[PDB]
Amino acid sequence: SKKLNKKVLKTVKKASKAKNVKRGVKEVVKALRKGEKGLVVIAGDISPADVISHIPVLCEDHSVPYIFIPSKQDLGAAGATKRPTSVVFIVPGSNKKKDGKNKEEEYKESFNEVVKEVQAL
Repeated sequence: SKKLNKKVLKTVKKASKAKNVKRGVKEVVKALRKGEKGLVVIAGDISPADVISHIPVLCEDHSVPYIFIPSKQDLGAAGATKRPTSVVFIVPGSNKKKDGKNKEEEYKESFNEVVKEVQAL
């Protein structure tokens, strides 16, 4: 499992600089509302009744790909090292990068893997 958080934090961290991640309650509701979602990164260290209640609700409602990562360094380095949070929503979307020679390849792959795994489990 330890490796999971690694590969995960790495994927999101890479996309974070590629403008593919969206943190903040606002970005969350918007990602699930506009349909522009990807991976719900939750801070294992910070998770109030809000996330603990929305987790089973949003999951049992639509079953969105939500993952947890107990590591402030990760959640922060992914969302914003300067302004870290506990609720983040990744959005691996690329039009040209999809078929272009970019990190999107390994990124999307590794991401879809970790994400899919979290959903199934």
